[PDB]
Amino acid sequence: LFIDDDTVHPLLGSHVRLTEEPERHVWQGDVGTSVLSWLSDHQVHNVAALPGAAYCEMALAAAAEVFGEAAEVRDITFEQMLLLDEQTPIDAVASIDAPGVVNFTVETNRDGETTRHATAALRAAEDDCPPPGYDITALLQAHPHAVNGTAMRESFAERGVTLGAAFGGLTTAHTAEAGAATVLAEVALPASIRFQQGAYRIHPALLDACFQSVGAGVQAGTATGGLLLPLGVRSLRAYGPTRNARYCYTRLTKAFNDGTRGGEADLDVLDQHGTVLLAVRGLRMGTGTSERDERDRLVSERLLTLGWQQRALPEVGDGEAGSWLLIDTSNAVDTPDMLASTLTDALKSHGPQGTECASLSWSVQDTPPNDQAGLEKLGSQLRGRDGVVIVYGPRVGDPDEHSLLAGREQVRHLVRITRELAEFEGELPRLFVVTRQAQIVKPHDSGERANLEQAGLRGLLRVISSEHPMLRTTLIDVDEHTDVERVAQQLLSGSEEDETAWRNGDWYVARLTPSPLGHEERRTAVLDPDHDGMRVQVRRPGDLQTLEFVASDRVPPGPGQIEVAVSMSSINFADVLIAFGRFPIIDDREPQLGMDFVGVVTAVGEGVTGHQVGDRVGGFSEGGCWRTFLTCDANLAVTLPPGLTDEQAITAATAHATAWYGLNDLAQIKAGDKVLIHSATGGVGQAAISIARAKGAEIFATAGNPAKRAMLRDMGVEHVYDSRSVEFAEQIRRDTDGYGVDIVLNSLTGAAQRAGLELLAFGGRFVEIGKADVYGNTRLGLFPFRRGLTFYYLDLALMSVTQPDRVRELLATVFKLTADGVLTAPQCTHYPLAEAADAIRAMSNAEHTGKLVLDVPRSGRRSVAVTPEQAPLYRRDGSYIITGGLGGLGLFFASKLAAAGCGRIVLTARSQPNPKARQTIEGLRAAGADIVVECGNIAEPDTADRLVSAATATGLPLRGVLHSAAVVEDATLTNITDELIDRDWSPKVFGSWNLHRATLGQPLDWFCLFSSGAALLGSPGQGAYAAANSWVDVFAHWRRAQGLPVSAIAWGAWGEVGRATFLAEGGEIMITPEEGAYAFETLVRHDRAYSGYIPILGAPWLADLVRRSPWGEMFASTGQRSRGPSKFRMELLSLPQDEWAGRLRRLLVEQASVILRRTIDADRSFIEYGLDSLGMLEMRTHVETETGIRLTPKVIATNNTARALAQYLADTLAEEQAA
Amino acid sequence: YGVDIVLNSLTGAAQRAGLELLAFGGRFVEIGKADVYGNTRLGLFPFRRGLTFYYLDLALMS
Repeated sequence: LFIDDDTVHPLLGSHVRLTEEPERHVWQGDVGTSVLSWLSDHQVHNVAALPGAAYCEMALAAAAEVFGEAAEVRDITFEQMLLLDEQTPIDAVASIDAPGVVNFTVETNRDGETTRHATAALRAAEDDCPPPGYDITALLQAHPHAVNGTAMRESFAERGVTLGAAFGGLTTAHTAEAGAATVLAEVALPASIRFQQGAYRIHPALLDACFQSVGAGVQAGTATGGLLLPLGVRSLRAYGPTRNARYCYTRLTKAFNDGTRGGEADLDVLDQHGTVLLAVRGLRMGTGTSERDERDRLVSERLLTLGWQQRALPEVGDGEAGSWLLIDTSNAVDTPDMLASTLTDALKSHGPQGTECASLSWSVQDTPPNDQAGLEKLGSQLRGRDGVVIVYGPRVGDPDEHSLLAGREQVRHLVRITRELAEFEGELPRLFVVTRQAQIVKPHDSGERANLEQAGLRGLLRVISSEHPMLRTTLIDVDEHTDVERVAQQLLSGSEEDETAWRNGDWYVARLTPSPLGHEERRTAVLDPDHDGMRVQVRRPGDLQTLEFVASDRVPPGPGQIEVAVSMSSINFADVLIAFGRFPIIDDREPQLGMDFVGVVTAVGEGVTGHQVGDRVGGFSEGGCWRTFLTCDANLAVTLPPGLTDEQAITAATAHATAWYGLNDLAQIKAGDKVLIHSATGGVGQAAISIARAKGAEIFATAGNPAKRAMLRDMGVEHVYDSRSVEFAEQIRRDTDGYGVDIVLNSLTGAAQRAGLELLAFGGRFVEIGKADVYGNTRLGLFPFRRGLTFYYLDLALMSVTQPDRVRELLATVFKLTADGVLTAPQCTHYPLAEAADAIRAMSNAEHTGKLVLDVPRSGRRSVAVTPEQAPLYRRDGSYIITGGLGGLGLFFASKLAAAGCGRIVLTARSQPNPKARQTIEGLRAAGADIVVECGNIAEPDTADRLVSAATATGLPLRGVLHSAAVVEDATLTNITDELIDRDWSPKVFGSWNLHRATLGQPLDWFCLFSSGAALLGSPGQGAYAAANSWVDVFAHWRRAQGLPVSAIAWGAWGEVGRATFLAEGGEIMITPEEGAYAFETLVRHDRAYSGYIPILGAPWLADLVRRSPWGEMFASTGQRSRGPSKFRMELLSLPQDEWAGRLRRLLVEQASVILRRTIDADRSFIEYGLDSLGMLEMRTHVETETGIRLTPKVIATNNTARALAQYLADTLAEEQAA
Repeated sequence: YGVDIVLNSLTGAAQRAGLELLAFGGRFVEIGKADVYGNTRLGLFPFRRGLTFYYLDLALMS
């Protein structure tokens, strides 16, 4: 036992006055957890990351260093936050840019690159007037109803970031009202850290705590979902050492018009009165990403879809001593129960011990006079004994009109059967329902004729078994390969799950799964490049393997715009940059693949001459040149001269164009002068070699590995060196008799190029293409310029954008110089366009030699192309119709379609719209969209015939269609009237099937329908609508197998605590149409058949959604746990008083062992173990926190033994409980 | 829009700011002396606009 033995600003780490031009202040330090162990508390997603407050103190300290006192920092903004390792290298620099103006940024170099994290201005000393003060007592009076600080800590922790312990303060959050725009809090550093106040202007923990005060907001529901992070503040005004800082005051400027965005609050601090030590202005707090990104994440996590899991029979043969009874309830078919008889034989025989299985058959209902027979035979008397099985036959059925009519009455007879079983009071064994190809299953074998009559049986099964937790129903799907013997073996036990299936010779299980949108599932179309607009693109930056084809759509020739079908295209060096996402994307140009093209004119504009349709033409264009059809300006393109083939033109021009430009216009080669080319093996290098050889000048060159240097000798150029090295310059010096070079073309960076300038002699000319060095601002030392140098940077794209005429003249010039043969093509290393990934590798990895060329097969072909997000959603040339559009969601859809300027909009209200709906429709009609109303009942087939004929008779083809019917009741199965069944089914089915058969010829770009979220389980009462909803999903599968697009969406409001959410926020939600409108727009561009757009994990509906069905794919908790008020005391008082002694004795022993760091004996004194006054204080404070008993040393002295102390505490608890 | 051509003899922040003032493809010609011998740490970043640099001395050219 011994001591461990373990002035500079901590975060800055060191200061240096780099007093060059411009003058720069530089700081270098470390902020890892090894030094700042306290900083480890600030962790988001259990990952230690410093808050943005850390930069603010860094900026304040830097400004104080450079600006002296009265320092201030303006418009600080945060980049991506820093992940705190044990040690982390952090660097900050402040530089003078204008007289009296200094800009300051921070960054962290890593693995040869760097990432900036905060930028701010250091202009300060604006005024001498101290900021005015204000009455703290008046604010405190005006702000009652303060919220406990630890509650805010829990709120932040559950939102993703836990603050640990070192981030104390913010004891209470005082507010004026429920809509108060200003709050204040009492803030102070923890005792363990309070000593650190002498090393900061503002302690980072205290500042972050002040930021945490914003979490109170106008309401506790401010930014109800997700976590917010600060993005910096407009201005920061430090005016006093916060050594004595006690309270902080805020002003929520209510920039959160949505209640979530920005915040833009102002923070002040004070002490005991209207002191103002630090002022914070315009805090970008309610932030984190774009609202579009927020909605994308919300719809990603708010969408659900059932999932099917293959597995062996889980509980096969585990049942024993049962007595089954199989009843066929589908004997309207001639022989449905023949397969069920084997199930009875397997159940009766394979079952161990005296296991048996009776067999029965019956029509589903046949006639009303033969009702209640099932109840008497099984449901009331012969059940109870272990085993009940219900079979509906191996029937398959083409969903025609006859099948639809049969299925409606079939589900009616289903509810008739189930009603009697529900009404029975006795216990019922778990049911075994048998159906063939009717359960909703994975797209595997999700074809045609899938017996939709039997498809809707799911929706009611978990309504009867929700009021009766017993008889837990399990769905099984039958097929020819299901091997019914195994099924009955599974039926012999009945494993606890709801849905099972058989799409091959193996067993399946089904449960709900989260539904994030996939990318390979996107809409496709078999397109012909001969006439269909097609383009290539990358799915995500940084992954070249994600190259994919996308329908580029036809592009008619605009004003003065030419249209060209590509014959060939090349690969620019910038392509790999955009391919890997490291392209200089700052300019927000969103570049694509291809700056160059060659081909034949497809179409001609009106403001264009010279060029004409059919001309051989090549040129440069943006928007990506790797597309079948392209429309751009004529001046960007030049007619190919005769003899000059497109193949040679595309592979030679661009590199030759750049080289000739640099060597003829920027520099001017004088025959015999000395020029050097970096990486001559490159296409541009070969082009420059050709230009120089044409110009008859002395040539030096360099390249990579000796293989890349071999062809250089093969083309017969001397002075060949290794580009990867830097010693080439002095080698040239001695190889040029000490005299330097005249012109130099560089593709290198860093020390390589600066040596190049050092090699330049007198009137040297320097031309650079390297994107990296110029964009990195790693400025070259300009001392060698004294020789009289000229520096040029070249970007053909920039000139093309700004001076199309000049680049056009250059292209014509190089075309002529290639036609006459004075210029040689670099290489003909062609590669397939569809396999451009390996070309990207070859250029990026540079393992290849020479110029890489393409091959463009997509002149005319046939393949499936993934449609983009540009896919048609609104069309002037399109008719649209909605059923139930008078509903709020339908009203929003109509409003957005009219605002979008769609062609025609038809509506149906199942007899006629209500007067208010008619008034809203006529008000919206002034927008010009053809809004028309169709009468009749969707349940009537001729009404749908009208919807396909007369609605189309408005004058446009019908493309967008949707159905939006719904039920308005949640009564249990016993109360269901046939009127409700008819109104739920007949409109739905007579819309779906009739519009499917009656709209085949129409373009029909999309088709969607509404659904209920509980359709997988049924509402506690509603079973009929759930059954109806769990019928369209298979119908969607059936229609997709047919081919036409179809989709379905379940609808659910924002009931995270039920109805109380809306009453707490706005009282009225109409099932969240605003976010649904976004999803509806996305869902139009989606082909997924069915999905549940329902909130999850937040609603009380989660509890039943995870226990009603014993299945689970998402954990029903986020790991956040609450703490009971005096946890041990309540559970202790639950026990009888005699137990209390030992029960609290165990806790006393644990606490004493924690304090003393050693084991103890309850009957022995703490003093003999080493307890002291500090230990006594610790133990009594813990006791107060747990049992709230004022333990005092004289009590401790009398009860120095843990047993006696526990007995005294038990007696005290008994006395106070008696009181 | 900025300027197209700059003939500069100033030093330090003056030329630095003026160099930014150049428009796309601008021409910068330098005639002063202090900066070139001072190895001034200017900013290579604005060269994105396709700038061109020229250091001038009649004596050396002669």
